[PDB]
Amino acid sequence: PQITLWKRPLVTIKIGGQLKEALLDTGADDTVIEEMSLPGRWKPKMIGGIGGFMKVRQYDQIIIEIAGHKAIGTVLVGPTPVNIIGRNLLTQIGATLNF
Amino acid sequence: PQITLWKRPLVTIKIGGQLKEALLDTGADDTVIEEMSLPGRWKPKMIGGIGGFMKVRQYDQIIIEIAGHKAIGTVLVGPTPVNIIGRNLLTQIGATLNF
Ligand SMILES: CC(C)CN(C[C@@H](O)[C@H](Cc1ccccc1)NC(=O)O[C@H]1CO[C@H]2OCC[C@H]21)S(=O)(=O)c1ccc(N)cc1
Ligand SMILES: [Cl-]
Ligand SMILES: [Cl-]
Ligand SMILES: [Cl-]
Repeated sequence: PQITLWKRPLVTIKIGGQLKEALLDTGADDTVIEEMSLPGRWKPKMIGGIGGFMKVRQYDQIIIEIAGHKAIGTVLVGPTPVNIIGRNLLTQIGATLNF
Repeated sequence: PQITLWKRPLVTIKIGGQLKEALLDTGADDTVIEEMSLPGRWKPKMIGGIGGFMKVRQYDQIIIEIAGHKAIGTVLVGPTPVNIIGRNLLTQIGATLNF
């Protein structure tokens, strides 16, 4: 698809068996999802942005379906106000910015 | 161009006669640049990011070149960790997300 940017670029994702809405975010290095359980090991991380930093849990090798396209990678989980699909998974679905 | 996302999508911008680096950020509603002098009056604005809220100065109808494309629109100025080009100006340069 081609997604214009008049509105926030939100898509449906499936993660951990759950359907969620998420923002396709070229400014995010990594994917950050609201608090939820994920299987396996995790380690703490701090991510910084507008407003300062947020503490998250980093889960590796998590499969996400993003608008119907499967991808695997690191997912950070924390009290983000918006689910964000970052570059680490955008690359995997072949996403590009075009102008 | 067609910009892939294996690295940060950084571009050169020109604002107030100065060249700066900025991140093309589809997850940003607004364009936010580090402290600098701009002409005219400004208005208050609060934006919310990953670490919480941030006060900024809102300047309207500012001339800015983004990767060689001319835009004229709102620029928020504040203590952001990186200059970010948000959807308000990405739409002006005709940018879309594609996969
Ligand atoms: C600021 C960027 C360098 C990094 N951010 C991604 C960015 O797209 C956020 C993504 C975002 C979006 C909504 C809420 C929190 C974070 N947008 C953002 O802060 O935009 C602000 C300016 O326009 C406004 O519109 C959205 C809030 C305002 S971030 O959310 O802090 C972040 C940083 C690191 C990772 N791995 C993941 C996300
Ligand atoms: Cl990854
Ligand atoms: Cl590629
Ligand atoms: Cl604008």
